[PDB]
Amino acid sequence: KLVKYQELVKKLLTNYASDDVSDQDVEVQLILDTERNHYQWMNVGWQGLNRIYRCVIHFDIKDGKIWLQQNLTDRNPAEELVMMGVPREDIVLGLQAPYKRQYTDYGVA
Amino acid sequence: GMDKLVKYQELVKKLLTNYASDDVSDQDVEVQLILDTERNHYQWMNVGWQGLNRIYRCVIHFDIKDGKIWLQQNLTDRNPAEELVMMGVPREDIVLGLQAPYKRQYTDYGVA
Ligand SMILES: [Cl-]
Ligand SMILES: [Cl-]
Ligand SMILES: [Cl-]
Ligand SMILES: [Cl-]
Repeated sequence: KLVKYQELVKKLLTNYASDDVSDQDVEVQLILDTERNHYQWMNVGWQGLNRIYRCVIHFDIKDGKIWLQQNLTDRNPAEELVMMGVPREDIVLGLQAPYKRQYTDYGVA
Repeated sequence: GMDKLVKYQELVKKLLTNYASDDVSDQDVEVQLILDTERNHYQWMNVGWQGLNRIYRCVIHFDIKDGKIWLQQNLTDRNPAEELVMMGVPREDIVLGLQAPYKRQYTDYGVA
């Protein structure tokens, strides 16, 4: 499932990054590391004297599962992946405390 | 050109790998080396849990944009910009992205 899950995570993150309307002073970054399987959508820049430096969504792929590590949106990218064909057991909520995961409807490592 | 881009890619990856191999984090915290050589984004992050406390932080981040190395984040008490210089990177080809735009032309380094 590695190639399949790489393609799905890349597609979702690309959708979000391509739809991000941050102004000219904030760079929208898409970060795809296919060797260590770390995938991110970032905002990096400035609004006046305020530093904007934030990962909006982060997914890893580790041992056959997709790990959601960060979600700053009001949306549910884990369910979006499900809606796109990833079974819930193959999603790990990394951004949730480990002890909770076996009681969630998603997977464990 | 291309020799200069690859030079800078290698130097950034070597420094970050250097930085990350000195990590002191717990076994419950991963050290992530996030290296995108197609889009030229390079990070060292710590990702995990300390008890019920979420660890999610980028210790250093470099981009390479139009052939210049941008330092975007540095939570260490090291000076990665100076290290790159000591490694052969011209000052003028380093941009302090972590400094406000208006200041960059007045730093020791460079601008876009
Ligand atoms: Cl900027
Ligand atoms: Cl890694
Ligand atoms: Cl951070
Ligand atoms: Cl600049």
